[PDB]
Amino acid sequence: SGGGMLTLIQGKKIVNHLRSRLAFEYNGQLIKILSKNIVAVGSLRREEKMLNDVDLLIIVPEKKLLKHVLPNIRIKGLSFSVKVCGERKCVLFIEWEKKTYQLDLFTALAEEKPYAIFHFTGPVSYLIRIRAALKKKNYKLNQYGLFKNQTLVPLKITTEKELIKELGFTYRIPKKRL
Amino acid sequence: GMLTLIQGKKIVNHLRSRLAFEYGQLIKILSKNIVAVGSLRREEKMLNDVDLLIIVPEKKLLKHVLPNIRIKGLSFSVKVCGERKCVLFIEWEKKTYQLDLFTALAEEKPYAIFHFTGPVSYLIRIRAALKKKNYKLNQYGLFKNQTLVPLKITTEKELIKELGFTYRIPKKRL
DNA sequence: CAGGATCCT
DNA sequence: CAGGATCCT
Ligand SMILES: Nc1nc2c(ncn2[C@H]2C[C@H](O)[C@@H](COP(=O)(O)OP(=O)(O)OP(=O)(O)O)O2)c(=O)[nH]1
Ligand SMILES: Nc1nc2c(ncn2[C@H]2C[C@H](O)[C@@H](COP(=O)(O)OP(=O)(O)OP(=O)(O)O)O2)c(=O)[nH]1
Ligand SMILES: [Mn+2]
Ligand SMILES: [Mn+2]
Repeated sequence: SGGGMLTLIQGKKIVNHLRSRLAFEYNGQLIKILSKNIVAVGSLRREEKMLNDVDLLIIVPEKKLLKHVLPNIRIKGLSFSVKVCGERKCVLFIEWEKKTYQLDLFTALAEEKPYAIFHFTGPVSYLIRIRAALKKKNYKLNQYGLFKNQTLVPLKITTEKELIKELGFTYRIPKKRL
Repeated sequence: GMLTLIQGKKIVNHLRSRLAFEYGQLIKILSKNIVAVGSLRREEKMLNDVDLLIIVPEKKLLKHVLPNIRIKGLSFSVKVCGERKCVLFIEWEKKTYQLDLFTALAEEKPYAIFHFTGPVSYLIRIRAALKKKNYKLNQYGLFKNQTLVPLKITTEKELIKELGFTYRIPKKRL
């Protein structure tokens, strides 16, 4: 909200800096968050020229760690403060090159990954259309899975691309989703 | 600000004839559709606020009742306001007090009254007991496997006894 | 469309 | 225990 606007390139340099610097405390132990479990989402992934904030999705190996990842987040040698922080969303105000920016951290479990990536990539208008179409065929789609009568629909997929095509829609790269 | 029980009762009495909503038309809220709930109904000597449940004749009016609430002969402001809860800061005498307005549909009335009467500790026990027999109780109804359990009850007393619990007057619930 | 964190009810 | 309003995501 109050955070400064970033250029796409500014955002990419922040993500790159953070890729090696995130960690969390787990019952005392300090566990590094692997760069490969950090997916850049939001307008940055859609490669928009200006961004209101930086959105990172964190992929967590086991459900037991959800309690601990965002609520005990750490960033090596970066000045920041917490706006709000639960298990699924944490909003930080970070200091970067003498400016204050909003950094949004989200968590997905490994089995949720492609649904999460699809959700947090957006844009909002695109997701409303996609979900409404699935709603007319009696499905509910969210960031956790595809559902039918409050029951998980177990799709045999791994990637976002595979998800979208399994949902019965045309795949477009993030940049071309409107 | 904190109220005595009697202060609270005089506020409710004043408001009983003064609530209305728009909606183009201005519709009076009947005193008989206004139930005092919360610690006032439990007759606690001191209260943190005044809680009133408003009973709505039809579901189509939910959109309009609290979101277009009006009070004749009173100065106030809205804190927050949705279809189910509206919180007002009212001027009474020479003081500011919190007034909480809740809505229940007619078919929900006894569930709402039971919920908003409390106290919280009592409701947690009651609901946990029903949870062990696979029911869910809330302010809207009694449910089983995401299906409304159609008890044909009218009053709160009838509800509690139908739920299989001992009826106690609000003052003695704990 | 769908859901999350906060601070309540 | 179970859920609501606000302002986000
Ligand atoms: N389903 C759904 N998802 C949303 C909604 N708002 C945001 N999201 C998801 C998709 C977004 O790409 C992601 C990040 O939200 P942001 O508000 O940061 O928007 P985005 O990053 O797209 O642009 P911006 O930060 O404004 O440059 O969260 C919503 O109303 N519904
Ligand atoms: N199920 C449930 N009901 C609640 C909860 N908190 C409040 N309520 C309901 C029952 C309460 O009697 C009613 C009014 O809440 P209040 O916070 O105003 O407490 P109460 O009025 O009993 O005392 P006070 O207002 O503090 O004098 O709302 C809760 O956590 N769970
Ligand atoms: Mn963003
Ligand atoms: Mn109260």
